[PDB]
Amino acid sequence: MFTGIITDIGKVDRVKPLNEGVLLRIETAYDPETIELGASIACSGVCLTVVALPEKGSNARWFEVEAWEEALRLTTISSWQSGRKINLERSLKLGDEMGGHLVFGHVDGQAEIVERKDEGDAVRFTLRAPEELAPFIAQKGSVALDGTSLTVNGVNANEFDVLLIRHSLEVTTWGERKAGDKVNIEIDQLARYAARLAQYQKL
Amino acid sequence: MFTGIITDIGKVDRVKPLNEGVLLRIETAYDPETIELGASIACSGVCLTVVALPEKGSNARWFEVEAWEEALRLTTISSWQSGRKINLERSLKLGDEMGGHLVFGHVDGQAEIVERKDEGDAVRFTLRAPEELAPFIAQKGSVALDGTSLTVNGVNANEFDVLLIRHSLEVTTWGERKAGDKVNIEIDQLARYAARLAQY
Amino acid sequence: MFTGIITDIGKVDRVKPLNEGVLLRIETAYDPETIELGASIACSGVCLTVVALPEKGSNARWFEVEAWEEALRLTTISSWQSGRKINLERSLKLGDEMGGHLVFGHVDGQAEIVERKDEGDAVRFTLRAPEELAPFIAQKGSVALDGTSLTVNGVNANEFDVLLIRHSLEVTTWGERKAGDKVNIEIDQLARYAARLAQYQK
Ligand SMILES: Cc1cc2nc3c(=O)[nH]c(=O)nc-3n(C[C@H](O)[C@H](O)[C@H](O)CO)c2cc1C
Repeated sequence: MFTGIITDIGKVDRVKPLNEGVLLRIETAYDPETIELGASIACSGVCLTVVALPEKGSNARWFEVEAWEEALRLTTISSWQSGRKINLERSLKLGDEMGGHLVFGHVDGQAEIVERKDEGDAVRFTLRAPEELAPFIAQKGSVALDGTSLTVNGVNANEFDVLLIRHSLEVTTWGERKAGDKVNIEIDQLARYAARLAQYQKL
Repeated sequence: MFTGIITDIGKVDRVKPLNEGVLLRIETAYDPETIELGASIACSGVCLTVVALPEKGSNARWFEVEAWEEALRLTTISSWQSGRKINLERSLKLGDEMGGHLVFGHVDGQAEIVERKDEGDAVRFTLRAPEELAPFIAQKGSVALDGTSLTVNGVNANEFDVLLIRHSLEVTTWGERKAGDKVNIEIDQLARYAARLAQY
Repeated sequence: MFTGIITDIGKVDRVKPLNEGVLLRIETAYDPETIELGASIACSGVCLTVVALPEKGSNARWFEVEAWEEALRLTTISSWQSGRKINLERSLKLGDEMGGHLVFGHVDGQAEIVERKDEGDAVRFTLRAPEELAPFIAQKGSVALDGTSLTVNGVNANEFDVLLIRHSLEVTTWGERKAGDKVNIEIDQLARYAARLAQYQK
């Protein structure tokens, strides 16, 4: 489980294609001693498993994950090249504060940024979700974009607004995010329980 | 996310103006040592991000958050001045229970208290919410008013009642809350997903 | 509490009737020196208290738990016989990593397996859920079945699908599980929250 609070910005060192997927090495600020093989780290909102870590005793700070078929088709990862900075988040450990909402790291699809507007030291992004995701995005509800849990500030059909506070613009990749950029989108899982109940009551 | 149960009354120390925003220093009973930079704290129902804490070796207990367009546009933070007592609540920890009402800190706007009647050891508050929020106010449904999970009692269009017990009046800012005041309103997160799903 | 990642398959050594409950002795691969008295162990999704251990200097490697009327009514324990293999998990201490989802070990009812279709090294399980639980079993949501953390891949009426990977079948009792079997179900926090708010409509 995650919460959508980014704790580090990582850089992609290597991109190596494999069967069904790709292999990624990500330079990080995390201490690799605190990471075990087969742990989950959300990379730009995508739950990925650690497969390789630095030789123990080493000081180098990176980890390796594999992306697969479902990941490459749905997510932004297929466009990821060396030098790309991404949002990172470690899994919630028992007792950790759940700052945003319940983010699972399972990306539904991709949303395009159509407008970027400055709001002083804050920035307001406007995005188009794919039609199939629109019903699950509500005003003053939650969403997970690039692994960042955000408040939906206004919605018109499949288009919606988010405001990115100054702190987040500093500690996340959203500072370099510009109009025309495609981000990973994870709708609030709490919405699927609203759909389920309604669909169950229609039978 | 939060449970909507207030665990301290903070006090606004300073309001320093920013570029389309304001910096807030909030005096609290919380131990700063237990607050991580970037943490979320529900300040009177508004979920804000901690950006600064006191220096090491300082014997003060405060935190700093920044409020921007949406927070100022919609919440009571627009009127916040030094000396103002506010409700505080920490984020919910993984392993704790989500008993009855989840508060996410996404406030829709301001409700206005229009009447304050005493009822024994308790006080009944009659409130009036913005037009758009009337359909969400369903009798006996939960709502977050100044970050306090309260059951909506009697309801007349956009008018509704909440009942606050003696203990609630002592540990929250509701005890000092008088007729005419503005409170933050957060509608149930699950209810808003339902109505959005309904408009299809 | 627990995560739904099963660390051992245990075998029920013997079933002893108590005055209003049952005493169970469970054989385990867990190191006897690590199991304290009064500890919590999730037995096929049911959080039970360790009540008895072997004597001082004993070689035996078992522990004992006691199940009560609440568990015997709700859980699969009432049918557990000697030699039954059950899923085991140790309790999480504060600060522990969590590779599944939050599991309290408090089951809500029993789910009935209705299908077992192979998908190569993965196996798809279709299950029938109680009426009270069915409206709060959502697609892509989390669930605990026999104490194992699983994701609901498809939901239709009172029947839902979960997928089990080759490793999960090798290390949990799902490798022996088949059509007709009753399993222990605990819905996750969000499902419980939605359920808490639906039952509140009275
Ligand atoms: C985890 C989280 C942190 C937030 N932090 C801030 C913040 O630091 N400043 C701010 O103006 N708004 C913030 N918001 C949005 C704010 O709560 C919202 O605009 C108001 O509650 C009005 O709905 C945050 C929202 C979430 C979900």
